[PDB]
Amino acid sequence: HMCDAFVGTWKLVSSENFDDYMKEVGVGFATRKVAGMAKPNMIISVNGDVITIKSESTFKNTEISFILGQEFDEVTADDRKVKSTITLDGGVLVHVQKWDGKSTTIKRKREDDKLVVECVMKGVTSTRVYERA
Ligand SMILES: CCCCCC[C@@H]1C(=O)Nc2ccc(Br)cc2[C@H]1C(=O)O
Ligand SMILES: [Br-]
Repeated sequence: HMCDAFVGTWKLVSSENFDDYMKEVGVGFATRKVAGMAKPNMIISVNGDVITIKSESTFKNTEISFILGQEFDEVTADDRKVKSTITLDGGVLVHVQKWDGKSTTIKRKREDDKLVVECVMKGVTSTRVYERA
């Protein structure tokens, strides 16, 4: 019942500073432009201890499945090969990606009727707001 309030189908409704976040992570120009235009649907489900998060857009369809606290391999939408760990911290899903000596954190939280995604790399934050589809 750990993630019940996250489960469902969510659609992107607003983005701020995402291009700059992608620049900080190292995403190249053409990927940034195409990715920045996307309006993904995020589909979150839980089966037992396994959480699955899908992102589906004209840019890319991605999928991760994981157990909280248990590291896994992820290929990101921009094709980084990262080691990821997702935990729950005070009701916030905290997703840390490590690659090439670098780190970025993506936080997902329920706030009112929204699911708010905060992507942070060094001093650059991007906020992406999703609502139920
Ligand atoms: C090239 C983009 C790399 C960073 C993606 C970060 C976030 C994510 O975790 N998944 C995802 C996948 C595709 C696109 Br476009 C945007 C997102 C973001 C979000 O949920 O809105
Ligand atoms: Br996307």
